Amino acid sequence: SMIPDFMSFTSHIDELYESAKKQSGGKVADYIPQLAKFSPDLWGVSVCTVDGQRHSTGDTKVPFCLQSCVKPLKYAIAVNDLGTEYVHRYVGKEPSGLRFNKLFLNEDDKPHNPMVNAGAIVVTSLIKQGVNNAEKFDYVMQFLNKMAGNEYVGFSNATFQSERESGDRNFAIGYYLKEKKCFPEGTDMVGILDFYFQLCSIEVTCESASVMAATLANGGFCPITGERVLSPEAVRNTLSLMHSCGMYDFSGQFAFHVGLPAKSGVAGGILLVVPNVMGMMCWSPPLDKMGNSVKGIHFCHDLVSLCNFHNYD
Amino acid sequence: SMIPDFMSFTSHIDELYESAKKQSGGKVADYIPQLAKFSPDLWGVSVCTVDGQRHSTGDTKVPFCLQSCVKPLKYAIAVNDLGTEYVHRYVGKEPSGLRFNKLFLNEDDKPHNPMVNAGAIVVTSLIKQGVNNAEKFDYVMQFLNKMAGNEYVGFSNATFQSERESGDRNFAIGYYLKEKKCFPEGTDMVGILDFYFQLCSIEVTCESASVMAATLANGGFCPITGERVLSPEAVRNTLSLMHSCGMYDFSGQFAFHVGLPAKSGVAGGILLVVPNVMGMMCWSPPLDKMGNSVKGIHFCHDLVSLCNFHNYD
Amino acid sequence: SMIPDFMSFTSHIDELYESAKKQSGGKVADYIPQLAKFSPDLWGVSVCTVDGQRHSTGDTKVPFCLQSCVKPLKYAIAVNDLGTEYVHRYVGKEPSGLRFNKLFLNEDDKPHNPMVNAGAIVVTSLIKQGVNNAEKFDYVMQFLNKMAGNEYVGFSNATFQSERESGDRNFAIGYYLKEKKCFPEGTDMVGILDFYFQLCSIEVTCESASVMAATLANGGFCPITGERVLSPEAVRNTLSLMHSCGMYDFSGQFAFHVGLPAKSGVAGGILLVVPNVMGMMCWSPPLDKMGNSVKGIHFCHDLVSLCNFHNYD
Amino acid sequence: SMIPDFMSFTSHIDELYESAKKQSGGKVADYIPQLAKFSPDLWGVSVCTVDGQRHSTGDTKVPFCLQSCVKPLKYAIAVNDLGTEYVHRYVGKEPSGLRFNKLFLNEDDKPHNPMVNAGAIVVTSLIKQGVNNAEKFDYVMQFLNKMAGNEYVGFSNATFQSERESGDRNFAIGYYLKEKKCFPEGTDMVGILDFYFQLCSIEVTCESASVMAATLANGGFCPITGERVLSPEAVRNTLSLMHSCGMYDFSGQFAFHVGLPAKSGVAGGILLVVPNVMGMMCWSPPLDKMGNSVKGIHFCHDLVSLCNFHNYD
Repeated sequence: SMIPDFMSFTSHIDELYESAKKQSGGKVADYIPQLAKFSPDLWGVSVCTVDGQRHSTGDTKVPFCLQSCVKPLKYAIAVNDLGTEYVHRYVGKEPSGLRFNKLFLNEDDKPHNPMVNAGAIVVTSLIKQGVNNAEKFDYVMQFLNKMAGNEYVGFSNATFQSERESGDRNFAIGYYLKEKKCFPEGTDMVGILDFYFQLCSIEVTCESASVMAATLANGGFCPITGERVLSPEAVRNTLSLMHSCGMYDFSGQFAFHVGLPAKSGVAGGILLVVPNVMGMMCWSPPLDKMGNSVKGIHFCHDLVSLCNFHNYD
Repeated sequence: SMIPDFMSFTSHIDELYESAKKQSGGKVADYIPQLAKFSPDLWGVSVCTVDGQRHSTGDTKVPFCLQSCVKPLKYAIAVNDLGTEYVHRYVGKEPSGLRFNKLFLNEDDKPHNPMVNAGAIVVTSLIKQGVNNAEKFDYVMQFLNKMAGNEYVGFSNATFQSERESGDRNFAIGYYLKEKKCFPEGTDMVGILDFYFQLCSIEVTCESASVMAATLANGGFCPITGERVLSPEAVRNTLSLMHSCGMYDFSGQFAFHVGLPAKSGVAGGILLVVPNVMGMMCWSPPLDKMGNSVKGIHFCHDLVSLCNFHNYD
Repeated sequence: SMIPDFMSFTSHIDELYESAKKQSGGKVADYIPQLAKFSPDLWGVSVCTVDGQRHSTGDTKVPFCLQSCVKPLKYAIAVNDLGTEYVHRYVGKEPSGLRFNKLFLNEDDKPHNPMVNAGAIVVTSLIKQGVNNAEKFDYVMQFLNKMAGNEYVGFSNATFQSERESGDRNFAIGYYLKEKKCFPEGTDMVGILDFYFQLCSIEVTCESASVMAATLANGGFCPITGERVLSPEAVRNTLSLMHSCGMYDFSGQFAFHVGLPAKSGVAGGILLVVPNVMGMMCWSPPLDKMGNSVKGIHFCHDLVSLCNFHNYD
Repeated sequence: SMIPDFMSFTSHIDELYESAKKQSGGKVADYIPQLAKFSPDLWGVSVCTVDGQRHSTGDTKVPFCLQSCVKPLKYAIAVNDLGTEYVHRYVGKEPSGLRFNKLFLNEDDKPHNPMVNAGAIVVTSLIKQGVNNAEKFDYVMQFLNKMAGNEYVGFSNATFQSERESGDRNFAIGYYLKEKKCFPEGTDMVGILDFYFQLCSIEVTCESASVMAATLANGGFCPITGERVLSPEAVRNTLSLMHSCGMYDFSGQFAFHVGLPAKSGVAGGILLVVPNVMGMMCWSPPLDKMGNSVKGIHFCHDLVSLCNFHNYD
């Protein structure tokens, strides 16, 4: 209970929101039309406490693609169904670059961690093995529905189509992983890439995503349904890797000044988690050099300076 | 209050201690005689809660050198006296290797972080500038006394003499930093290295060190004196960097499975901090390939599995 | 005229051949059946002087695939038809690893040199642009025929089929180059990879290949037909890059002790050139850790110690 | 005899000299006053054939420090007295960066090659072991006198004093090599650095240096005295490593377009060798980004385009 009075806190969220609104820097991702379309002025913040209390300000009901934000979510699912040991048999846990700047794999021929494309691609191949992509996709959709307490969870076919058609780097990664036997026996690599592109194209709203974050903040229990969605083990692992590998190269600076588990996405979203307190989703298309939403980064630094949510405060 | 009953908890510390005692692997550091001397069977664990409650088991009153364990301590001192902004003008905050495996500096010509020699060396040059080494040394000694609530804090002249005489790598680092203008204007580099070697040679006991850790766990207040020793800012920064850069290359695996701020030393010590709960010091000379005490690493993994102290539990 | 008496020299080639024959180390490449099939005892050496004088010893009429040996040949063709400036607009000239160990591209997003797969793949895309692969292939075949003075130049469909079906790393490279716009406008990357696999599957004999080498040693004139096949510019460039990037990581040790332009291949072949004197082809399936024929490497070191052919002798 | 008529050739050297004279780019090295002093307009070229025929144009009698130009010379001396095998027990032969950009040592803890500071420093420690620096210095001076056929060979005490006083990077290298046991048993590292600084401070003129180059071009025989100065083995090794590691990072581009053994120096000198034809020394203080004399680089590219001296022409 670091939030004795929700109303007053809500009032502070609005002030912070308003302050970050003045930050107009950054560039909206434009490698595909579906991302370039977005207005640089879209800005929204949704909060969902461990209690189930809600608060939204700004453009919180405009759908956008999770993109990389889906990474910790599918990682959580894999750990939930397969266990920590099995999953990390295929992907690493190291947050460092190590001496592996832009390398698809580490010295042991394993993706560095679940938060980079190579890792997410490997994780994607571990979920619900043995069924067609249609079934795998439905499986994860149901899962995301539970995390969001049945709130908005859609799909962008146009993003999926464009992401796949222009994802040369991901295909390069897919073939290299095949070279090094990084997938489980009998994996259809190209088929896995399709599933990966689809997952990146799943849509949410600031409001529904915040519930997803709140579930991770509530030990794996959806705050608005009470249902156990993810195992404690899955949640703890996800938060650890989000804390260390979730904000691209800004992770170091982010962990030092913000000290919270988070995962950004090229659509401008930032899934934020305040363990045992609340889940949050900040969204604003304009990204900085590192690929993180400018307004989002600003907002997070401000949230911690004001409410002292840093893990080591 | 995650420790409702101190006595019962104490009983669990003994069981864990006993279990790690069976782990006889590792090699006692032997690059200098002062470290080689130590018996591989020395093993002790001291606990000091935020309350001021104490508990020790094993060889908790045998002096040993902090060595790298002193790094977060002098970093805390620098931040306390100079502030976050000034200090990081000279040293980085990145926990990753990045693509800088064994490099003395990063692309901006700054040590990666305060937890590696190059960084500690730079930090050492920022403390109490303008006075002779004798005065700087006394200054830090008084400081460590306050952190330990006036408990055991000694000095090993033999270690200092040997460390300096055989520290070629540190001298190489010292000259490279001089090359790149990494020190404050007018710094006597060789004189700074002496101070650095001296600090690494400061002695403590598991019992006194645990109080130091408890001070960091108590927001900067010594649990057994009530005195404010370090600013909140200094404590938070220290814990962040300990969490990410304190266990050498094992940091990644350590953060994932243990999730606690810690700093190891070549003497076999591991300064452990459980934020808002307790401070700890585990000591056992035999080190693993990574340079961390074998019994210590084992003990830490066990402590978290049993008492659920992981930051994301 | 460093070979006043061809007969006596021929006698020395036989002694060297015989001496290398005792070197039974190495492993026959076995990533595909077409390479694993080969007997580790196959060993042949063919010489073709700038005069047109010939000499063969051992298994000099057994067909084998050029594999990487074709790299300097297609590079020569590209330079011959397009010129030095145009070609190096797409591929580098640096022989070093630089700090790019196993990276597909350098900092300027260009393959390091024509002698590594990424470079050969790019070079392949520059030759005879605008026609179907059938026409490109015939074009290069005619070219290789001229270099060999119409001697044996075949094709292994089985090798081509296997190389393509198991070439995941090359496909990874193909997609990454597409990512970075490394190909000429309108290139069909997958179609280029097919052409690349085909070229690697071209067959020769020690005898025909030696004529090809002799052509490079004769300023671009086929020693046994007198026809100008390659421009002087093309020949000089090819020899420079062969000297520095032709023997995989052994290039450094090879340039120092042998000092001759050469290109090895996974089939066990080593295209050797002694500028203004002769061309040679050594073949022996067993490769060393670096991927070079064991008997071949031995033979080359011996040839230089005996006849003083080192470029700086 | 690629120079049938020396007079006409001499006439071409003047035209090339004149053409490079128009190249006013570059920056005169200024890390120490002794180098900053030099006028950016100083420009001279001296030629000394294997015959003993001479030709100079420009500022060919103005003393300047060999600096890095002395590297292949002391390497030659070491090989001459100790043999190839012994010397490379301490230093590598690899020309590549490998993945060792700015690293003092390679994976085997050996300097990459004799042409970089770490290597030159190691080589310096192998020459005339067991005598004081005064004796070592005299020993090398006599040696350089023989290479220059007793022509100008001086010493800059001011450069030596400044180089040593500001050579922090070299001291960093010196301590790191000591860390890794890179020197022969019982080496006085600091004493070796003094000797190294002294050697870099040896002075020559374009005219005397060209004779030194001619000696290397004449298989180790001083063209103007007939005396055997260096063993054939020493000369061949020196030329190989000059060809691949003598022009700093420009080596790759230099080997491709110029194809001649060369070694540059921060004073603006470029020791050039045309095997079996002539030795040359180009000097012009203004250096390019890579650290090579601008006029010198231009002149070399021109010399090869006109007279076809490229090793593979």
